[PDB]
Amino acid sequence: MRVLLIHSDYIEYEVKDKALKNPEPISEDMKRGRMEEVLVAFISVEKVDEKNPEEVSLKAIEEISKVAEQVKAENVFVYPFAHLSSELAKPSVAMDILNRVYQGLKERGFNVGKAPFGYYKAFKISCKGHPLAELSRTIVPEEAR
Amino acid sequence: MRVLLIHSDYIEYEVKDKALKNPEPISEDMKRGRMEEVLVAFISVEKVDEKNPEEVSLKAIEEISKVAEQVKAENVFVYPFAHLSSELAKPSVAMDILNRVYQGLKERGFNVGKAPFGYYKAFKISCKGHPLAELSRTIVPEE
Ligand SMILES: C[C@@H](O)[C@H](N)C(=O)N[C@H]1[C@@H](O)[C@H](n2cnc3c(N)ncnc32)O[C@@H]1CO
Ligand SMILES: C[C@@H](O)[C@H](N)C(=O)N[C@H]1[C@@H](O)[C@H](n2cnc3c(N)ncnc32)O[C@@H]1CO
Repeated sequence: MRVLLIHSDYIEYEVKDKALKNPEPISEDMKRGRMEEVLVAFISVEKVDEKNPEEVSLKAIEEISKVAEQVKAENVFVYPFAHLSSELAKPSVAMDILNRVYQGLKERGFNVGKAPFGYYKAFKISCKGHPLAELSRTIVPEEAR
Repeated sequence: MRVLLIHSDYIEYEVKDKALKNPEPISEDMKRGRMEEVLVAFISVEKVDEKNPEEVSLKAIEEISKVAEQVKAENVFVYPFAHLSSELAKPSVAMDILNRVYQGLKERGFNVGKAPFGYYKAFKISCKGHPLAELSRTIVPEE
């Protein structure tokens, strides 16, 4: 799994078209979404992650949470961003892992938002540009490294 | 080298303060910048790139140019983005490679912009969200 964390003044997205044959079911009101003063977590679930979804998800939850604490971000946004990596996990597994991370961040106490899975999405972001406002994290099963 | 390509309506940046002891010298006008209808190339020069700056630079220019062609963009913006990777190349080397890529793209005939090297920078971007609007590239020179 590759994660790109961006501490932002806001994140806004717009669904444009389906990117998969069967994307995550959503309502019309979800075709556009937005969150303020947020740590945006762009995530690409990799093939290697398929070896242990739970382990990877738990590690992602920990790493994202640690950065949110550091920058004092009360809001976190899980953004499916497949093309952050070249070797992708199959969609069904990617969705599963992203759901687990969302659930975990929620359980940690953060106000969590997310963008629909399986779509081509336009987005607008404004990175605060502070010391820890741009960070990347590589998370893989312990057996895979 | 790790490259994140974002086809965008615009890219705007604001230099905060230096993030290294000796950043690229800049004039007041270079502290801010904007480009529209542009393929933004966020680049992190990796330690592995130090082995062959010329090779990695040439491949990067080729890959970026190919994507620009695919998305039909004429504007390209080189954005130093160290945090796309964990194993960073030495700054002197990073700056040289970013400049080589910047110039290589200009040589292809593109309208190219670049943000200053060595600073903490705030930025705003708006991704088109069409197919190929978001692509990444891992360029590693074996020789
Ligand atoms: C396309 C671009 O604008 C948009 N932002 C997009 O990336 N869409 C992805 C994710 O929503 C999801 N998806 C599929 N596989 C994965 C994966 N391995 N990891 C994360 N997401 C995935 O399905 C879409 C196509 O890959
Ligand atoms: C900080 C963040 O907001 C800003 N956007 C930033 O990344 N600033 C980087 C690059 O401009 C440059 N830099 C240093 N090493 C590298 C490298 N290996 N590759 C690319 N750039 C580098 O030096 C600055 C501090 O690392």
